[PDB]
Amino acid sequence: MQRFADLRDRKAYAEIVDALPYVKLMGTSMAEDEQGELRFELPFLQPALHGGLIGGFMESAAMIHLMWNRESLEAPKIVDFSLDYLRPGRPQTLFAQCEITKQGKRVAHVLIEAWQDDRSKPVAVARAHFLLTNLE
Amino acid sequence: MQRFADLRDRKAYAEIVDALPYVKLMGTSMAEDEQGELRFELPFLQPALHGGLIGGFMESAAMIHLMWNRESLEAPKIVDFSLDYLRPGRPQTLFAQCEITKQGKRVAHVLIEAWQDDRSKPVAVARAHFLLTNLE
Repeated sequence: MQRFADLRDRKAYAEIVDALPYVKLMGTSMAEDEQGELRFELPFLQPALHGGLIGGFMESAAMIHLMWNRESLEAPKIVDFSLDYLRPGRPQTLFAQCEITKQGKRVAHVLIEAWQDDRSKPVAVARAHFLLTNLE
Repeated sequence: MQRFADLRDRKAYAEIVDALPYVKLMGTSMAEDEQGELRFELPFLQPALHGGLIGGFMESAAMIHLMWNRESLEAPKIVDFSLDYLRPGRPQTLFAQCEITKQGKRVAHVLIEAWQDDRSKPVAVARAHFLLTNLE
């Protein structure tokens, strides 16, 4: 997975995901905002995903966010993941951004928010815990 | 989604999923056991899904289980979904089966267990709540 550290520094968003199944999951787009942690995009419309399920997307975003914000040693290990669907999705692109809440030496806690028009009224909010092997 | 009710009665497992992104998510297989609720299969090995993430799989299985066990009126709506990763996965095929716990008039509670060699020592267990429009 060395190519990762190589693709991060190169900001190769387009292909860094080309070879991960979240493009094979959706049409996720990916880039960075102003001083804000990594941000994701998905064309929430209908190539279609019925049921409006996004667990896979949310879960991988949280994983990617972690290894994008950390030492690309090995992929962190997920312990658990929870998701609440708050409101139906609209025919607008779906934005998502994660935040690392507590980050002890071996465990990182991630919060993922998915919204469209108002991040104050998110479409869904998720949370994930990962176990890390920080060589620190 | 009429074709669904048509594909259920026809037990067309192979293509019923051909047109849902959980084959585009993994190599999910699907069939039925003896008197036991629907059962799923995935070749848990590495076309690869690193991080061992399976949230998308688990979430869709629980959805599919619901509409397979219910009136194919419209797809049920998910409210929330939680997942715990209990043990690493082995180079064996991953089995998964859901069970409907409480099933009031408008809400169904689903439990999904994913295991390989011993369902007593599952790889992961999930839970999901759905809102239904049972015309009953």
